[PDB]
Amino acid sequence: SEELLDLFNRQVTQEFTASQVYLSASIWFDQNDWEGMAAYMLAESAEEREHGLGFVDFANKRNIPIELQAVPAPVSCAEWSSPEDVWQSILELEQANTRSLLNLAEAASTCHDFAVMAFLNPFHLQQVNEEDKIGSILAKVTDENRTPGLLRSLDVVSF
Amino acid sequence: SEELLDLFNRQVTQEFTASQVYLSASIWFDQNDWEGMAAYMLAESAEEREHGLGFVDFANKRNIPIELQAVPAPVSCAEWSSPEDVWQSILELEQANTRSLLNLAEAASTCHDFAVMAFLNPFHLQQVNEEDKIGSILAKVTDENRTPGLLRSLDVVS
Amino acid sequence: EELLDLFNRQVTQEFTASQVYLSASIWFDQNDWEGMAAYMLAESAEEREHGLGFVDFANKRNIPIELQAVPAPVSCAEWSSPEDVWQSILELEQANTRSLLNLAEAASTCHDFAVMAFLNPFHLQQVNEEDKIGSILAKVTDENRTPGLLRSLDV
Amino acid sequence: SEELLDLFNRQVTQEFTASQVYLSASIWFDQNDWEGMAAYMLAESAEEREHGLGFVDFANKRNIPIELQAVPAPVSCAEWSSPEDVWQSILELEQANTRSLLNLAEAASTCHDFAVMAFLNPFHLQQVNEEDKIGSILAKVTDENRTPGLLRSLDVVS
Amino acid sequence: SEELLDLFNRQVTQEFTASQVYLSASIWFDQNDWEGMAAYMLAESAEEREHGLGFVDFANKRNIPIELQAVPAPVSCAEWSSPEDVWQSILELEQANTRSLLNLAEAASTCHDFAVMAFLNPFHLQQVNEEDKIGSILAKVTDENRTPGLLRSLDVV
Amino acid sequence: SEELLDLFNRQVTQEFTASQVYLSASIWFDQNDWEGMAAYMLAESAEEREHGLGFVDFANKRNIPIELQAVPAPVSCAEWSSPEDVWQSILELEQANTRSLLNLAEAASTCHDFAVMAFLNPFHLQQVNEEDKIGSILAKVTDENRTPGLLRSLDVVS
Ligand SMILES: [Zn+2]
Ligand SMILES: [Zn+2]
Ligand SMILES: [Zn+2]
Ligand SMILES: [Zn+2]
Ligand SMILES: [Zn+2]
Ligand SMILES: [Zn+2]
Ligand SMILES: [Zn+2]
Ligand SMILES: [Zn+2]
Ligand SMILES: [Zn+2]
Ligand SMILES: [Zn+2]
Ligand SMILES: [Zn+2]
Ligand SMILES: [Zn+2]
Ligand SMILES: [Zn+2]
Ligand SMILES: [Zn+2]
Ligand SMILES: [Zn+2]
Ligand SMILES: [Zn+2]
Ligand SMILES: [Zn+2]
Ligand SMILES: [Zn+2]
Ligand SMILES: [Zn+2]
Ligand SMILES: [Zn+2]
Ligand SMILES: [Zn+2]
Repeated sequence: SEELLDLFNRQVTQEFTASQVYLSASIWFDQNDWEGMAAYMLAESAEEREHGLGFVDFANKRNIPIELQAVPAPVSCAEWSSPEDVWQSILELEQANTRSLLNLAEAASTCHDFAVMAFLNPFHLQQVNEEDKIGSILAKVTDENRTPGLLRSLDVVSF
Repeated sequence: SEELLDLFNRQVTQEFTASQVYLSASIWFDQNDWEGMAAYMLAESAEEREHGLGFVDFANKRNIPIELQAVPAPVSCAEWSSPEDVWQSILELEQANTRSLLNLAEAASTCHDFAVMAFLNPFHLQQVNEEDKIGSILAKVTDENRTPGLLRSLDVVS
Repeated sequence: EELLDLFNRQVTQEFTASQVYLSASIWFDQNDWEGMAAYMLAESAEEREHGLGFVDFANKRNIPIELQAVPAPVSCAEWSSPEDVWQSILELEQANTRSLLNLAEAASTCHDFAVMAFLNPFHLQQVNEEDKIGSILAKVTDENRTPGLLRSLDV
Repeated sequence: SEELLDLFNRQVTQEFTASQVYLSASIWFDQNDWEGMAAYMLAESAEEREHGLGFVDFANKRNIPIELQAVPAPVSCAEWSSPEDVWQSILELEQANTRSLLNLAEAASTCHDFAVMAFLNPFHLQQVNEEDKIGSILAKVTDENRTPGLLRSLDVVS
Repeated sequence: SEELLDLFNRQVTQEFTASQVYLSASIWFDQNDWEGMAAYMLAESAEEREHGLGFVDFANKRNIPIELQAVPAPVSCAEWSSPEDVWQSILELEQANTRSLLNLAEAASTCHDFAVMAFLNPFHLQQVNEEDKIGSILAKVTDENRTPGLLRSLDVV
Repeated sequence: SEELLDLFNRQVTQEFTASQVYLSASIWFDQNDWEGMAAYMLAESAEEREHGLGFVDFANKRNIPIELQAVPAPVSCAEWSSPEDVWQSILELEQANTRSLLNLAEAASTCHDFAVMAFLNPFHLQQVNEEDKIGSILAKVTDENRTPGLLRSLDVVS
């Protein structure tokens, strides 16, 4: 059925888009001397690409034809002015990855596609851990940034 | 030297664009049961991604501002009907990557940007190896494909 | 020949920079920034190795070297905080980058491909050092906004 | 003496001429994307040069004056249009290296030069092994080349 | 251009010519019982051949057509009489090959051939180290040969 | 007090001055193809700089203000024309540095500065060893330089 095929392709695009947006965050961090937060975003960019590639591989195995779409330019970088803005956009990015996965799971449930649902399970649990972790980092950032220089003092350690 | 900063940015785009094209080739091979050619392309896709990241890292160190551009949808895949069409497209892709590196070096030379020229030196030599390698694979593919089934034999001898 | 002049001058620049890093190490130590002082001391040794590297290449290439005086560092009398020191160190490295580029430009006019090849790893090294220094100065300047917080990070 | 000193010098030229012909073959193979055959010819070029050096070293010990001659430009490479042509020329090169050693041994025998004859023994036996190996490769080449693409699938293997 | 391709092809001939001239030096040293110097020249003959093979390999990768030329017979050897004569010819051989590399780089530079320039960099630096090493052996040889027999000491390396 | 703190400050200049003059000797030897003597001088150059840095470190610890002075250009190198000239200058350099440490210890002695005197003890014993070592190399050099070529054939050994 075509909607499942459509949503499956859209997931690939969403993971590669997340990959670029994480890469954009690394660059912002780096240009602004937050080497540790830049390292973390770089590692996450590589991880989102791996998610994308796992969907491509599953799709190839299951005969779901994939046609790669444009990966848009990240644009939030234009307006980030502190680490708190960057981490807030990364949280929103991950909340969007979770919504597209839940959409995909909903369509497969409708279609009684037990294999796609089994395939998605570890991704549902990984988004739980990912949102939890970003939420935690954002809480620390917005707390420590209430004292000048304190946040920097902790890029240096943690990350 | 706005020209240099522009060519440096576009170089990131070209490496990430090549990564996507290699990924599209890996998908087309996979869908047509060329698993060995698919893993080869998938490896090259990750490697093009690493090149781009290496440009980004250098640009960050040298205060060359990077803004990531869209990576366009690959479109050669619509038209491939055999492994030879894919490998031909990958050859032309690398020849465009080579051209683009050489343009960027020309711009660096003109600016006397010696750091940029030194940074590019190993990429120039890498392109020489990459085109040679593809050229040789395309020669073998084009020869073996003259007998039905024989090319299939050598996907597996990989 | 401007190329020989400049090559012999690069030796002096490296040893000059070695002494400026040693001066920074002294100011840090005297003001109880041991971490920062350790760091400048290791960079002082490193500049000296760059100078020895130019002397060795020149000897091999028959570029006559005559050692000049190594000028006294002048910036230390003015430094009042770690920000002043790291700022002067950034300028010192910028000056050295400029001087390696002018050397490479003379070598390029003369078609001296060997000297150009010899300089390549130095050009790339300067890019990494200016980046590292810029990044440390950024942290210093941010952390110094809260009394005593910078100390937390030397240590 | 005379005849023996001249032939011993000529043998040095012959080994190094052979080294260069093998190198010409490696280049032709490489330019036409036969990497495995190319590697084999490169490995043989180095080994011919070693034979050459072995003669020089023996001559030096036995006070035979060596004057190094021009090593001629390889010319068969102008004519090669497939792998079979290259292997054929290599087989004929080795049959002439064999002739040259046998002629040397002949002059040594006449002069009753037992040390020279002892020195050449392993080379005569090595020529037997070389002509046999090349004959056998040329047989396989000319058999595989009867199906388009098949030869290529076996540069890749062997 | 014609020129850059002619020069690359010739550079192979240059490295193989240097290989034979080092072989000719080893032979002269061996015939004159300078075993240590003979072994040095023999190892340098192999290395020049490796340089030539390095150019051939690059040329194949880069589609620069190579046709091997004759490697001329070594000439200096007929007139060497003492180790100083040999070392001086070897220095001159190395100086010539440095000029031949700089001329190739210049041709590559005119054509904006960045790949050939990059490929050449380690060879330019290698020449600097070779000329230096030979110049220094030659200074020692011409100093020790002032006392009869003493230079036999350099040889027992 | 003033005189002691000044002499301590200027001991740093004397060590760094000695470092540069060793470096200059290493350059003269290298330029004249005495690589063995050049390596020896280079290593002593690094050692004189470590002695300087030992003074700086102790001064930092004992709150003796250090103001780094110009390190003078070495000038003996303009008149050196044989290895014996270089080694004789190096000997005078070390005798000068010994006198310079003894004066420092004498000022510390008048000041009852037991810490400085303890700090200096191993430097005094090091100067003894260095003078003896250089005296000994100089005697060998002067003796061997009586026969042309002979000194050369001992840079090579050592
Ligand atoms: Zn960075
Ligand atoms: Zn993650
Ligand atoms: Zn994901
Ligand atoms: Zn994610
Ligand atoms: Zn598959
Ligand atoms: Zn690759
Ligand atoms: Zn690339
Ligand atoms: Zn590529
Ligand atoms: Zn201290
Ligand atoms: Zn430096
Ligand atoms: Zn530096
Ligand atoms: Zn090849
Ligand atoms: Zn063989
Ligand atoms: Zn042979
Ligand atoms: Zn043979
Ligand atoms: Zn011998
Ligand atoms: Zn060479
Ligand atoms: Zn050479
Ligand atoms: Zn030297
Ligand atoms: Zn000392
Ligand atoms: Zn001393």
